[PDB]
Amino acid sequence: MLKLIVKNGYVIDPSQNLEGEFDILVENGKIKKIDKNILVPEAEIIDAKGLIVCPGFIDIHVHLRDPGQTYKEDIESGSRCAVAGGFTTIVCMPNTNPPIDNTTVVNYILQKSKSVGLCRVLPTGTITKGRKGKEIADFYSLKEAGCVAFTDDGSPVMDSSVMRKALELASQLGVPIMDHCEDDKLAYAEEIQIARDGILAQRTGGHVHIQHVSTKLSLEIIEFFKEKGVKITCEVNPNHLLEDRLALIEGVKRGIIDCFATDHAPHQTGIIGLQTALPSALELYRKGIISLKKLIEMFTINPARIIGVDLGTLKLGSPADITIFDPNKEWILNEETNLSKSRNTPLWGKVLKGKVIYTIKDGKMVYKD
Ligand SMILES: [Zn+2]
Repeated sequence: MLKLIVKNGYVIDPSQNLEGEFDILVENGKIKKIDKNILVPEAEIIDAKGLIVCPGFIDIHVHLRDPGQTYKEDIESGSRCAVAGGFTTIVCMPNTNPPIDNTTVVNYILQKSKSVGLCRVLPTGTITKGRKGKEIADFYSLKEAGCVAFTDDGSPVMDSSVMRKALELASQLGVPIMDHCEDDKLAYAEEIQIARDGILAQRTGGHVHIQHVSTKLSLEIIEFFKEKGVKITCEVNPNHLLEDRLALIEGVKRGIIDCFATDHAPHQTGIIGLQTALPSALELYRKGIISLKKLIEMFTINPARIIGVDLGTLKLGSPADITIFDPNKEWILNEETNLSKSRNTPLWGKVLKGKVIYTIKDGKMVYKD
C-alpha cells in the first residue's frame, strides 16, 4: 500500500477555509491532494461516507503521570486514550517525577512516544528547577532537546520576577509560557494572576497561555489583553462544561477561549478527558453555541498556533494527521471502552454523542472504532 484515499467524507480544514464533499489522497505520510472523486491504484480506501474528515486534534494540556505515577496512567495508556479521542498530538505537562527539567527526562518521554507509536507526545519543560519556584531552568537546552513550552504546572508561578524572566526567555526562543494550572493539589487571586501575566507578556513580548480560567472577569481581562495585541491565549476543558460554567460557555461562544484542552488529569482516589473531549465539545455544537467549523478550529489549528507547530491543517504536503468522526454516534465510557488506567470523570457511564471512527498519524491508521 503506497497510498490512502479517504473517500466520501465531509472535509473541514479551517486553516485553509476549505470545506465540502471531497476525497483526500495521502502518500508518503503527507497530504497529496484534496479533490472530488479520487481514484488511484495501489491504495487503501477508507470509506468516510457520513463522517467528518478534519486535521488530527491537538491537546496542549495532558498529565501522563510518567515518569513517577505510572499506576495512574502512562505514556502508552494516555496515548491510547488520545488516539481513541481523535488526538494525533498531545503536549504533556512537566510535573512528573522526576520533573521535566533536564534532557534525560526529555529523552525518556521522546523515546517512549517513539516506541508507543500512536500520537506524537510533545514534552514541556519546567519554568524553574524542580518546579521549586526559585531558579530558572535551562530553557535553551530543554527546547533544543524537544520541549515546546514551559510551565511549573503543578504549581503556578508566584514570583512575579520569575514569571518576567520566564517570559523574557520564552520571547527569545519563540515558545509559550503556560501558567495557572494547580494540578499538584492532586498529583502530590485568579484574576490578579491573569492580569499580571497579561502585563508581563505585553512588557516582554512573550506569549503566555492561561491554563485555567473560571470567572467572567478573568475572561474579560483576557479579551482586553488580546484586543490590545498582547500574545495571550487560554483554554477550556469541554468535559467540564457538560467554576462559573455559564461565563465559560459565553467565552467559548465569543471566541475569547482559543482552544479546548482537556487538562487530562488521572487520579485514583481534575478529571480524565482525552477519550471524551469530542462528544463533550459536540454538545456545545448541538446547542448552537458554536459551529462545527469553530469546534474543529478549537481542536486543530488554534492549539497548533499556540504551540507553534505546523500541524492542525490538511494543507498539501503537511503530515497526514487526520481525524475521522461521526458527530451523532452514541457510546458510553465504561469498562468496555475505557483505555485510561484511571476512571475519574463525571461522564463515567453516561450516554455520549459523537465518536471518532478513525485516527491517522503520518498516513498510518493508529485508531479504528
Ligand atoms: Zn495541568
